[PDB]
Amino acid sequence: MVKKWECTVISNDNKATFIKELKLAIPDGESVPFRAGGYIQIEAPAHHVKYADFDVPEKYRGDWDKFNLFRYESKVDEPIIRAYSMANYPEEFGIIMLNVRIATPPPNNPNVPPGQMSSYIWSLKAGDKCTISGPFGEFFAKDTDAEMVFIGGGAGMAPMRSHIFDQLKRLKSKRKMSYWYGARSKREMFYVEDFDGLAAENDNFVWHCALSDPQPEDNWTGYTGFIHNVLYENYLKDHEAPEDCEYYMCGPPMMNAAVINMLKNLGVEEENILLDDFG
Ligand SMILES: Cc1cc2nc3c(=O)[nH]c(=O)nc-3n(C[C@H](O)[C@H](O)[C@H](O)COP(=O)(O)OP(=O)(O)OC[C@H]3O[C@@H](n4cnc5c(N)ncnc54)[C@H](O)[C@@H]3O)c2cc1C
Ligand SMILES: NC(=O)C1=CN([C@@H]2O[C@H](COP(=O)(O)OP(=O)(O)OC[C@H]3O[C@@H](n4cnc5c(N)ncnc54)[C@H](O)[C@@H]3O)[C@@H](O)[C@H]2O)C=CC1
Ligand SMILES: NC(=O)C1=CN([C@@H]2O[C@H](COP(=O)(O)OP(=O)(O)OC[C@H]3O[C@@H](n4cnc5c(N)ncnc54)[C@H](O)[C@@H]3O)[C@@H](O)[C@H]2O)C=CC1
Ligand code: NA
Ligand code: NA
Repeated sequence: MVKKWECTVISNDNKATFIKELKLAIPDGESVPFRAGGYIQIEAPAHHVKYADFDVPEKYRGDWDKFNLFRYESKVDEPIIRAYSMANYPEEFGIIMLNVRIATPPPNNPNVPPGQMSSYIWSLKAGDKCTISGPFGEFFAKDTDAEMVFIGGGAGMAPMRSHIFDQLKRLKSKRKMSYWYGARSKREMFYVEDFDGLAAENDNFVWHCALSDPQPEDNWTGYTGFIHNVLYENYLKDHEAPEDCEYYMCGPPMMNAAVINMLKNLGVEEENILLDDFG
């Protein structure tokens, strides 16, 4: 049942301004027996970390400097635990990959404490230990032949990647599949080579990214605006049977609400709407 692993951090690089990909090596090269969409728990001891010690690459530091985010510190005097979704799929053996947003204090409340566990995770470097437990889960794919529409935003990426690779690689699915991902700007995109490669290799999979706040330096000529509107205008509006698809979503609360509203207005039933709310 519930097992615990004292893992070793392989890498903990930024994938976006405010997202790190934590890669963990499982002891003895064993694999966590998880399902795509599932999660583990990370636990951490009492500790004290400083944002100034974070490894944030130059290309991502712009908004860190703009909003003086390196000011922050997190002192935690009790053990803590949190859930994080796997970004790897089950046959990426011997590892656990996470996509962790740094939960800074809100702008209108800049002096409340920073997020406890995400600050701790962003402190980790290669060779550090990280204890996880699980696996757990409920955000699982349905076992049908229905067309799948995956809708991700921001820091909701991880279960989308896990799901999509699980279908196309482990299950060798022939189901029609698409992924619609909303990012603020081009530097906030990630897993581009992974999804481009899957799309190129699988005639039943395509993906699209929309930028809601494209930046002058992005030279962006792709889709813009909120991902739900892009998905509607460029695919679902013309679809002959949107109610016949299964929708799997993980994104900001406002994205989830806009998506659900749009789908219900197309006649999609709740049975066909699955989402993972991180709380
Ligand atoms: C099943 C599941 C899967 C998940 N998967 C992911 C995932 O893939 N990636 C991911 O990034 N997260 C994921 N989460 C969320 C994750 O578990 C944490 O909730 C998240 O990392 C924030 O926790 P934290 O300890 O860093 O912040 P907390 O310490 O819980 O704080 C949250 C926020 O509250 C703010 N805050 C603190 N005090 C105050 C105050 N007085 N007034 C106002 N605001 C205040 C903090 O600054 C911070 O912004 C998942 C959650 C679940 C349940
Ligand atoms: N940890 C995170 O996920 C953070 C995300 N951001 C996001 O970056 C974008 C910044 O937009 P820009 O066009 O560059 O500038 P801007 O000044 O126009 O940003 C607009 C909003 O950024 C918000 N913001 C969110 N987190 C903030 C933080 N920690 N400190 C200060 N302001 C914060 C403020 O409410 C402001 O209203 C916003 O989308 C903001 O939400 C910014 C800071 C941290
Ligand atoms: N599954 C969950 O519960 C998740 C929750 N979040 C939370 O959502 C907030 C924003 O997270 P970020 O990763 O910085 O996202 P973000 O601010 O970078 O937004 C990501 C994408 O979401 C869509 N979106 C954002 N605001 C929207 C709105 N008002 N209407 C419609 N679509 C919108 C856009 O397509 C945007 O590109 C944070 O508080 C984060 O904790 C984020 C991701 C997943
Ligand atoms: Na990026
Ligand atoms: Na394709």
